[PDB]
Amino acid sequence: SGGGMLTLIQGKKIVNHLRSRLAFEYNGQLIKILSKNIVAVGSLRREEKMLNDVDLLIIVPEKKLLKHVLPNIRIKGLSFSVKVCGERKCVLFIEWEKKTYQLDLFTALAEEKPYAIFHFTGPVSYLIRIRAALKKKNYKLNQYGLFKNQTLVPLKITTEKELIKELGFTYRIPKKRL
Amino acid sequence: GMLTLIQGKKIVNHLRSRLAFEYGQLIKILSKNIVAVGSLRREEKMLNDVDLLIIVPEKKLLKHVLPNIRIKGLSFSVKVCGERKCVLFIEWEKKTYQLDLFTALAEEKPYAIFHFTGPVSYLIRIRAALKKKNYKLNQYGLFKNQTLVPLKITTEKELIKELGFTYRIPKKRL
DNA sequence: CAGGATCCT
DNA sequence: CAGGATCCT
Ligand SMILES: Nc1nc2c(ncn2[C@H]2C[C@H](O)[C@@H](COP(=O)(O)OP(=O)(O)OP(=O)(O)O)O2)c(=O)[nH]1
Ligand SMILES: Nc1nc2c(ncn2[C@H]2C[C@H](O)[C@@H](COP(=O)(O)OP(=O)(O)OP(=O)(O)O)O2)c(=O)[nH]1
Ligand SMILES: [Mn+2]
Ligand SMILES: [Mn+2]
Repeated sequence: SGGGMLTLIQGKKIVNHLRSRLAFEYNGQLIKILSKNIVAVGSLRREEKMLNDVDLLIIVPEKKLLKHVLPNIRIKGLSFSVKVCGERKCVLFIEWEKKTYQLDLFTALAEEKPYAIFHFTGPVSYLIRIRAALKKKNYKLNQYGLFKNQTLVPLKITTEKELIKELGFTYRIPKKRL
Repeated sequence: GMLTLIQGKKIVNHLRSRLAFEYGQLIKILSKNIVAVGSLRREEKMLNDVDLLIIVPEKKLLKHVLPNIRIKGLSFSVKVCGERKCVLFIEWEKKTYQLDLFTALAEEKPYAIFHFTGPVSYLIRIRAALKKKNYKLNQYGLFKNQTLVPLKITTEKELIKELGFTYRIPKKRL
């Protein structure tokens, strides 16, 4: 909200800096968050020229760690403060090159990954259309899975691309989703 | 600000004839559709606020009742306001007090009254007991496997006894 | 469309 | 225990 606007390139340099610097405390132990479990989402992934904030999705190996990842987040040698922080969303105000920016951290479990990536990539208008179409065929789609009568629909997929095509829609790269 | 029980009762009495909503038309809220709930109904000597449940004749009016609430002969402001809860800061005498307005549909009335009467500790026990027999109780109804359990009850007393619990007057619930 | 964190009810 | 309003995501 109050955070400064970033250029796409500014955002990419922040993500790159953070890729090696995130960690969390787990019952005392300090566990590094692997760069490969950090997916850049939001307008940055859609490669928009200006961004209101930086959105990172964190992929967590086991459900037991959800309690601990965002609520005990750490960033090596970066000045920041917490706006709000639960298990699924944490909003930080970070200091970067003498400016204050909003950094949004989200968590997905490994089995949720492609649904999460699809959700947090957006844009909002695109997701409303996609979900409404699935709603007319009696499905509910969210960031956790595809559902039918409050029951998980177990799709045999791994990637976002595979998800979208399994949902019965045309795949477009993030940049071309409107 | 904190109220005595009697202060609270005089506020409710004043408001009983003064609530209305728009909606183009201005519709009076009947005193008989206004139930005092919360610690006032439990007759606690001191209260943190005044809680009133408003009973709505039809579901189509939910959109309009609290979101277009009006009070004749009173100065106030809205804190927050949705279809189910509206919180007002009212001027009474020479003081500011919190007034909480809740809505229940007619078919929900006894569930709402039971919920908003409390106290919280009592409701947690009651609901946990029903949870062990696979029911869910809330302010809207009694449910089983995401299906409304159609008890044909009218009053709160009838509800509690139908739920299989001992009826106690609000003052003695704990 | 769908859901999350906060601070309540 | 179970859920609501606000302002986000
Ligand atoms: N389903 C759904 N998802 C949303 C909604 N708002 C945001 N999201 C998801 C998709 C977004 O790409 C992601 C990040 O939200 P942001 O508000 O940061 O928007 P985005 O990053 O797209 O642009 P911006 O930060 O404004 O440059 O969260 C919503 O109303 N519904
Ligand atoms: N199920 C449930 N009901 C609640 C909860 N908190 C409040 N309520 C309901 C029952 C309460 O009697 C009613 C009014 O809440 P209040 O916070 O105003 O407490 P109460 O009025 O009993 O005392 P006070 O207002 O503090 O004098 O709302 C809760 O956590 N769970
Ligand atoms: Mn963003
Ligand atoms: Mn109260």
